[PDB]
Amino acid sequence: SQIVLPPHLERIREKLAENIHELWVMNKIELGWQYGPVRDDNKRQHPCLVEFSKLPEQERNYNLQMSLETLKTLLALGCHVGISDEHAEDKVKKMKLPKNYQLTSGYKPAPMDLSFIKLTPSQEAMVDKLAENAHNVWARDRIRQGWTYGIQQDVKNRRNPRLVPYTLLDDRTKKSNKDSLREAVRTLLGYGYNLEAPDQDHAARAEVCSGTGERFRIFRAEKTYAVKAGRWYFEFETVTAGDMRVGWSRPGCQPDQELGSDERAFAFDGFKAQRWHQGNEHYGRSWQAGDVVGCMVDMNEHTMMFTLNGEILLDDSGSELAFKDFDVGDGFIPVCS
Ligand SMILES: Nc1ncnc2c1ncn2[C@@H]1O[C@H](COP(=O)(O)OP(=O)(O)OP(=O)(O)O)[C@@H](O)[C@H]1O
Repeated sequence: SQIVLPPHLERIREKLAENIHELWVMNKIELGWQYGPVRDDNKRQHPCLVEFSKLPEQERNYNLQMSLETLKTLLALGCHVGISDEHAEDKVKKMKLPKNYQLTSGYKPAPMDLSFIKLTPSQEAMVDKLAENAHNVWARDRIRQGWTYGIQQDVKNRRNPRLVPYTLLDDRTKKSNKDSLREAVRTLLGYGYNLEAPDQDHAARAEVCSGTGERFRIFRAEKTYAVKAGRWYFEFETVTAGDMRVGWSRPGCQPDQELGSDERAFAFDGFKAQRWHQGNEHYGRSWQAGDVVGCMVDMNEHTMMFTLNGEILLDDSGSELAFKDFDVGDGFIPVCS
């Protein structure tokens, strides 16, 4: 709403409106519609074909204000647009189209050709957000109208399966509205209005949006199975690849604290290729999905070793010991976060 329209867009948006309307009825001509006083599309007749003046004026202002809304959305999404040259407005180049195949209205639709114009990948990402916003507008309007999502379409109960997020929308509708708004942007460029799409802004939510404040769950064996001497081994399998830590913990490990933050646990974070005990040090490489991590402790000479898919992991130096020396204490139990 707060978007203000620059004077040249104010000059140009009306002719964009009726030019894309003539285009738009050319699309329904491709679909096979013909002009008729009746509204029913099933009998192939629809009065949207004729020019804007003889169009139902409520459909006319609907099309006009949706054109303005689309260009204001272009403005609001941070995509600046300039004027290429006065030649783009001076020229009125036209494709020849047979009158019988064209509409009844005298004003002949076809704009400057699509082949001459080129659409950049940034420009296509732009019309992606345009289709997103158009779908949101349609959904919000029907929601104030009272319509509600339903798997089976029901006009009587105002239930429509198309009231879904655009990422979840059906590919047919996505491609249809994508191409319509794409061709609208194509005409915008054809009138010599080069819109400079801003570069994609790198924003990562980092998966942190977990349900409730629970950030990680720690799984450990019972404190009674603590080992105080000998050689021990167990395997940890990574179904996914992500923020996990595996290793050995003392009976006093706190469930709320992360493994390796304090002295109670000795862990290996392969997601960052990071070893953890009272801090983080670089050790080993990163795992992928399906990798099996072998955790070995020798509690006679107080060493710990890790293997990823069989090969022994190494720290920055050539040493194979994740933790070279540590006290016996109360023992160690397998643990994973
Ligand atoms: N004649 C038209 N006038 C205005 N918008 C139209 C017209 N035809 C299609 N649209 C737009 O394309 C969408 C496709 O609608 P659909 O294929 O169900 O046919 P429609 O009966 O013309 O639609 P609607 O009554 O919702 O405008 C519509 O929701 C609307 O946004």
